[PDB]
Amino acid sequence: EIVFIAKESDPNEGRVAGSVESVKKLKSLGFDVVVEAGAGLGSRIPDQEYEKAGARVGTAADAKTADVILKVRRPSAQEISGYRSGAVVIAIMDPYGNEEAISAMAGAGLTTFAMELMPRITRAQSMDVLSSQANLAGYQAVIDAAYEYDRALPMMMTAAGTVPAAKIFVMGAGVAGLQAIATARRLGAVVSATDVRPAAKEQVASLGAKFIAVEDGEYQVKQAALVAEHIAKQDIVITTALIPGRPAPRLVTREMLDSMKPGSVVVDLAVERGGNIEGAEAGKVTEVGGVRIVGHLNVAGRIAASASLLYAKNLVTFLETMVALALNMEDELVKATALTHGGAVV
Amino acid sequence: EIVFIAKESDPNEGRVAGSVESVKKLKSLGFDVVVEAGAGLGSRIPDQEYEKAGARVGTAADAKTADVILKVRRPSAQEISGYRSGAVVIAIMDPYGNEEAISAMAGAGLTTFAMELMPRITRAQSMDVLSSQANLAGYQAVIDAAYEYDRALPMMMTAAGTVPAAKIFVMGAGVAGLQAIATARRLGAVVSATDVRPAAKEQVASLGAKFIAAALVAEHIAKQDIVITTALIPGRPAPRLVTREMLDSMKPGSVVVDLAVERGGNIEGAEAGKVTEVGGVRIVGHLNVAGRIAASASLLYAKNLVTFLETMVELVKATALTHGGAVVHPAF
Repeated sequence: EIVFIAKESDPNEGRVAGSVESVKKLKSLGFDVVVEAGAGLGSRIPDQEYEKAGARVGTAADAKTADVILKVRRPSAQEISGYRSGAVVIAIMDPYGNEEAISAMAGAGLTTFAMELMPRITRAQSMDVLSSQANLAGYQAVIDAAYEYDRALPMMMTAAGTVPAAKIFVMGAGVAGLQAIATARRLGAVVSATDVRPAAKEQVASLGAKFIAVEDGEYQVKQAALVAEHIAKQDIVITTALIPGRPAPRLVTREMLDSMKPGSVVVDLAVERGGNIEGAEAGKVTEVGGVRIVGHLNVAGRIAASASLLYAKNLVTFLETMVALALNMEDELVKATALTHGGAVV
Repeated sequence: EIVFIAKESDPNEGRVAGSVESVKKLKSLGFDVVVEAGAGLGSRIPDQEYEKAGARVGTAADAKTADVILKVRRPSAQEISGYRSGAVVIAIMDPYGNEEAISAMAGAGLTTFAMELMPRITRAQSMDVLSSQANLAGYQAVIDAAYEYDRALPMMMTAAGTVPAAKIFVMGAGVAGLQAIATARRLGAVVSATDVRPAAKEQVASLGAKFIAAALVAEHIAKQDIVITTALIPGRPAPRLVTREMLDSMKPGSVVVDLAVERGGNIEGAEAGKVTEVGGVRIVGHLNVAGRIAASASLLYAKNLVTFLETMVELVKATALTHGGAVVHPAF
């Protein structure tokens, strides 16, 4: 059985479905492992490192002989033509409003699994793509901020005086938010955070950060006011509330932005879903009132090497649950992520 | 007496010689201050914040009313033609290789001082521009290295396994290098450094980084993800510390940062003002590095300048460049 690892075609996609270890992992499972020419490039795995990992190098043509396509993003309209009927395609399918494409893939007689649909119970954490990528985006968000910021993050004492620690504020205390807070905290920032779940307070606090909340519809109104107040005083803001499937909540308005001093910087990790931040533009850094608005696409892909490292691990751990290959549509993981099969949308 | 704070005219200069605090100090030392409209822009100081500090906003045509021009970069021929004979001009003059400009300034009858010429004496720490800028540059270096690198710098542990800590080697353990080390350490990298001064091994160990002490070097680099070079000697070419060959041996995707690129660079293949990619190795050669955190850089520089100006109300001998219509600095 042959696993094809595809080169991603999206100009914004530097990640890849296979790693060196992941590929060794695939070999152990008994697979013949093909890698499309140049697939690990954007992710800094040259094809010789794959060959050393057990895989042979191939091209788009071999994809039509694969029993499994491993991939990052949903096959585009011009790629699924290149797979065989009955082929298994595993990727971040982003199915949500993409039923035409889903139908397409059914039409091509493909069996597809959407990794975002992975059950997020603690027993399956090793296959959770949303988390693994979000963990990296949170880190990247602090790097990107510190980059767009015209001041240093740490406080610094020098002969010529002392430059103050930046005040960094993170909204949303999930995977991404935690990591952002931690990355901020090590760079020495004064770090505060907020989350709609008061259970997040415990975790935020344990990172040495300050949970921002009115302590007691009613609350919501007076919360909004504490935040608008806290925000004006901040140097950097990082929103992490990307809800999958859903529109991104507006957490920050032009009006709250407008309260911040010039030179402050904000990162919108939810820009591809509408944005947490009102003035955010997909794949752009815009400035407004001396405030930088950072809305990069595919943030985890900004450290593609690391992202691919983790993602490839997710893929193969999931795949193993299906192994030779014994495809079982009633299986619990399969039933949860299986998106099309046998020419049908399931 | 009147102090003019110039808007920098150089496309790659977002620093300014006057800050809100520094303008307060200037007024307190007996100086009325005129800021050129837009001067604090790149440094996140709106005209209005300058006024609120006691400065009058003006425009270039106003420079001639000043007895003291405070500045970041050396005056252009055009700019100097707009100052009054007799005015003092303090800036990072970059005299080396620009002695015609120095002469131009003498001819214009200016009294010019080059901040970079400050004696590295304990007494003048609070006015050392090289030191204040280098400290920020050292920090900025690691931020940029993190930006171009395709991996995280800290070892992170995820449900999906753990990403390793990047390995970073800082060459030159001076002001820049030390800060670079500290910042790499913060971000939880595996840090190492080298320097010819064996006294630097102390300081480096103390930041929790391993000190390394030509064959050994090429070998050690081959094992690094990230290398930073900070060996900048002012007025002199920069030492080659890393060759094309030492670089041919680095893992694809490794990134190197050359802080000395403005003098030929420490790293063979460095290109000033560019990030170049060869062999899958990125060579980061930005200019005016400290100016990549302008606001914070101007904060320190502006204070250097006022502090220095105060004394003139030894250092003058070492920094004085032109006066009374002549080039007076012995080194020129």
